[PDB]
Amino acid sequence: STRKAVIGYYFIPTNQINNYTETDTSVVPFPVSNITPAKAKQLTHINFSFLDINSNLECAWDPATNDAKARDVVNRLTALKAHNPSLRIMFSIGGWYYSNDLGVSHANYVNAVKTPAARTKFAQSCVRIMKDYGFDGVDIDWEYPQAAEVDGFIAALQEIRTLLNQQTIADGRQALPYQLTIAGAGGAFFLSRYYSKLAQIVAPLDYINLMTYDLAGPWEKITNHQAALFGDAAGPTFYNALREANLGWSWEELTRAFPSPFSLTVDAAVQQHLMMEGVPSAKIVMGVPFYGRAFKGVSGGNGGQYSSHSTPGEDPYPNADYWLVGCDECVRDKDPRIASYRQLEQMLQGNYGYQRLWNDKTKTPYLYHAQNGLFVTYDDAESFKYKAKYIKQQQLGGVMFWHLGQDNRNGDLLAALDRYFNAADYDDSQLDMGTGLRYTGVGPGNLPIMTAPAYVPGTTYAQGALVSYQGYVWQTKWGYITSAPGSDSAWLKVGRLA
Ligand SMILES: C#CCO[C@@H]1[C@@H](C)[C@H](OC(=O)NCCNC(=N)NC(=O)NC)[C@@H](C)C(=O)O[C@H](CC)[C@@](C)(O)[C@@H]2OC(C)(C)O[C@H]([C@@H]2C)[C@H](C)C[C@@]1(C)O
Ligand SMILES: [Cl-]
Repeated sequence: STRKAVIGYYFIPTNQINNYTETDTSVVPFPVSNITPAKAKQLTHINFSFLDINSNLECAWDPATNDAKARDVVNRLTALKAHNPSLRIMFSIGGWYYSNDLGVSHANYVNAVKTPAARTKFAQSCVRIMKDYGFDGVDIDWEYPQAAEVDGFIAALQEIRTLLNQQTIADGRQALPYQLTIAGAGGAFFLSRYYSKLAQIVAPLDYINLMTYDLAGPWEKITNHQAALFGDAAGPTFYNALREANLGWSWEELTRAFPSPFSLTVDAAVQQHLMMEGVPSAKIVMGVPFYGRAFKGVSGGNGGQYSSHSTPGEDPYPNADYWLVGCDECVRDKDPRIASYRQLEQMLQGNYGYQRLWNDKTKTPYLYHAQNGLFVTYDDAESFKYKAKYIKQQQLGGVMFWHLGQDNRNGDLLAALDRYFNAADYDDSQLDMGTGLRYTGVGPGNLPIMTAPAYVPGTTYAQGALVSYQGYVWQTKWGYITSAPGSDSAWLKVGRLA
């Protein structure tokens, strides 16, 4: 029954706020008025982005922001709620630019969560901003707290939660209670910063919106799909950093949960969350990108997949060679490395030399430009069928995407997601999910259902024997074992009784 969340980022830069207008797309390419009533019904959340944490360690707009124009923009978004009583306008604190390890505001994030009093002041500023501008909830997109910061971050979220709950009571908003989300890591290297404390991070949240995209990029040496649903054995694999997380698990426990190397996929990130105890599937939201990543200097043979390449990683783009043929938005933005889905349709449709190819293991499309040696990894309405099917099958909370301004003009990507979850006449019972590589890790949070003969005292069990005892199915790690399962280190808990 429960409606899947559909969570769309709305991003607008400070200069566009300060010059806001709905009638000149050279000033504001994606005004609020582009979010029509029909789009509004298809969304459950819009994440307005981005606010920041200032040096006073409070949530704040960019100080260069014209406040009356900011209100007017936010008012336009909340007016959308008139077409859809389920819809929320969240706001988002952070983003890569403000909050990455080398970001301009980074130290503010670290300091805002550092002490009890700092957290109280920060938490209060969050709810005060929410109430003053008319937002429906708080999203945190710190990319990413690390190590020593994680306990502070967790405490900050717990405190925001309580303050949100007070506010919900004060405004009688039990029908649409104020909510708390974060944008979570969607790959294991960044996820490993807070993985051991994942249950604590998720507990105060309504959702954790996994950034299961940007899993490939110019910083990797080999081209790859940025959001492969499942793995391709011909593609690159990666060290599983999670096996070095401070978990206190045994060798066998670590090995069964964290195969290494592994395929960096959407399914991997999702399963890595489900493996942890106290992380419920309904709180897990799959991120998807409404943009492609482009690579140049690729050699042929497999459509530009898994190729070396010559794409600069530096920021800003180091020159004016805008080599993404047909991408007009790339010229406007002076960077050929990322193109909106909206632009990609146009590139494919014009005579620009791209073929649209399909990897049936990853269930994702890609563009290949054979003449110039270009490769583009992106998602479309077809890749979203498989992802939506996976969302229903794994009982996830829904879908998130970055970002709304990158859909095509008729918003076909958002309409597709809405249809795959909610349309009466859409049927995916026969959609084939393929033979791509699944992440097979098992941990305490996702033990499969199993049967086996009851454990018998006095019996000598060989290596690999399976018994049932006190709620679970257990496996001997070596032989010959006669101890009761769970009473020493010889037995591995591998499954649970119906
Ligand atoms: C959370 C995020 C991603 O931030 C984007 C920026 C940071 C954008 O990052 C992405 O779009 N990344 C895709 C993955 N998404 C995320 N990391 N996070 C995310 O989805 N959060 C929900 C990168 C590719 C970018 O365009 O950076 C340019 C220079 C390369 C940068 C940093 O100058 C910049 O340039 C513009 C295009 C003018 O945007 C601004 C920012 C100054 C804004 C502030 C950043 C933004 C929104 O474009
Ligand atoms: Cl609700």
